[PDB]
Amino acid sequence: QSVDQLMKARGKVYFGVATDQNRLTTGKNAAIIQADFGMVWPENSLQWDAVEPSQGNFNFAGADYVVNWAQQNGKLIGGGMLVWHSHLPSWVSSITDKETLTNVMKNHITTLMTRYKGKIRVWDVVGSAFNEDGSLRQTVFLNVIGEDYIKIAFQTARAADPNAKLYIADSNLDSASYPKTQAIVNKVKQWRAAGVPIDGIGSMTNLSAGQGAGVLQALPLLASAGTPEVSILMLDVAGASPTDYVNVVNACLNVQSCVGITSFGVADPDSWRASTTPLLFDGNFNPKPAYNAIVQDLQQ
Ligand SMILES: O=[N+]([O-])c1ccc2nn[nH]c2c1
Repeated sequence: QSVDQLMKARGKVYFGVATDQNRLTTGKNAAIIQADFGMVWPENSLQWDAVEPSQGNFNFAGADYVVNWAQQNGKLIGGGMLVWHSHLPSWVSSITDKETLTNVMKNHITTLMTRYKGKIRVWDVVGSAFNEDGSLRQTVFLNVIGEDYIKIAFQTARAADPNAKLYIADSNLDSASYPKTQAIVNKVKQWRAAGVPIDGIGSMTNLSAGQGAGVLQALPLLASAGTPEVSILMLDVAGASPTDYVNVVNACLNVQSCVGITSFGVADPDSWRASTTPLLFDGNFNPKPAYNAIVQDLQQ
């Protein structure tokens, strides 16, 4: 059974997964994605340090591979992260001049989005803009451009490809009690009212065991920011308890604006934290209990 087809049967858009050439050409990743997932994301090959490792010298080979694979297999595509402090090459990090960085940032966004114009359902435009306490993270972008970097990034993105849904993404939004959760809500409300085209909030959902239950209330909170969409991104759960996974799926089912869920990867060995067995397929590419439990939940 296909979690993507069951999500669609329940009125959602997709169940997605992150991938890259190195996965698609190995194991059972491609076969599982074909059968079970309706949306793919280049895991790493659109991140700034991969795709623009020296300024204005882009390397699209890896991203092209995923985009072409997706098209050939009838999958939706997400891309990102366009602006993300933690995946920057050093040439970006060292810039101290506002106009310089603004133009670099605009060029980076426009170049990526125009290359695939019309093909991409979602771009994750800005990631990790908030500190844990809800303040804006003092990244090179905030420090050199100011808070306007958000507006500039999103307006640039909307100009580059108005067909795409534009998302802000952040982590540790998995509890309604966390200050970061409300902070992103109220800033997104403020920004959208000021004309910033933020179509979605994507919750990068990297959970420890037992944290799924929190998402049942965090996601409705996120949805209160009034974006047209919300989503679950980069989903993984240490231990991969069915209880945690079903909770995350149910949170999305319970939120009308939640269009879908993207898993961080297919099989545990390829996780960023493989030893925590946090994904839905084991290293033999067999579905784990949590995969079966999500299927069964969506069927009922
Ligand atoms: O949801 N995802 O797994 C995922 C992976 C990489 C990305 N980069 N930008 N957005 C992403 C989403």
